[PDB]
Amino acid sequence: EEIIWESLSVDVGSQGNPGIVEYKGVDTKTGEVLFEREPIPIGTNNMGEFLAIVHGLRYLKERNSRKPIYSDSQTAIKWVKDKKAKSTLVRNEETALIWKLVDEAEEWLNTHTYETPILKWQTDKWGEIKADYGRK
RNA sequence: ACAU
DNA sequence: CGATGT
Ligand SMILES: [Cl-]
Ligand SMILES: [Cl-]
Ligand SMILES: [Cl-]
Ligand SMILES: [Mg+2]
Ligand SMILES: [Mg+2]
Ligand SMILES: [Rb+]
Ligand SMILES: [Rb+]
Ligand SMILES: [Rb+]
Ligand SMILES: [Rb+]
Repeated sequence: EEIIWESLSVDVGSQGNPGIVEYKGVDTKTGEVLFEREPIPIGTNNMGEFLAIVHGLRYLKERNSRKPIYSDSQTAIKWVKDKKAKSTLVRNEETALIWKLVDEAEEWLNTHTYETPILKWQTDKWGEIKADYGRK
């Protein structure tokens, strides 16, 4: 109903899908960029959205912050809830890096606790998430 | 259908 | 127009 402004917003950006993948997290209230991942040569939109949420969890936990995370990705929210990224991307030499990071994000989820609410950014009502890359 |  | 996902 109402945006929770005291929150972290995350999003993926890509050049192609599958293609070059990156992600960032911003303060929802101000747009200040809080973290940005270096581009990964090949990955999918959903793998990137998943990594962005997990990185947000780790960021907030390290800073003892109870803020929720907003994501526009129904898929990535479910994958994080399940602690399992059900990606169709082939595992081969070209995709080794993205899959390493996805595997390591799952591993972190299975070995750590958090109470962070992971909320759906309601794009249809609120416009583009504040972490969007402005490429569409 | 919905979400990217 | 194409792709990734539930
Ligand atoms: Cl990552
Ligand atoms: Cl909340
Ligand atoms: Cl959701
Ligand atoms: Mg998104
Ligand atoms: Mg976006
Ligand atoms: Rb902590
Ligand atoms: Rb975009
Ligand atoms: Rb969107
Ligand atoms: Rb589809």
